[PDB]
Amino acid sequence: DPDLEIRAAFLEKENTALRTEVAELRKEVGRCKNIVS
Amino acid sequence: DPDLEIRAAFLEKENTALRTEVAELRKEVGRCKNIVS
Repeated sequence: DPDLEIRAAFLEKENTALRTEVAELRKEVGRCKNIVS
Repeated sequence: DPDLEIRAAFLEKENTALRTEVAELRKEVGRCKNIVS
């Protein structure tokens, strides 16, 4: 019964945070991929 | 009106998929961080 209205909202905030973390990590790997070639 | 039951579920699948992408990305960075030191 954990209020979907909330649950979903929570998931949204998590997801956006995640998509972000992935952004920064890709950037990081880009720099690494560059260092290598 | 986009059925929260659904929307939440969808977000969960997305979220897990993301957590995963982040996993692999971390691993990739570790390999890089190692190559550097």
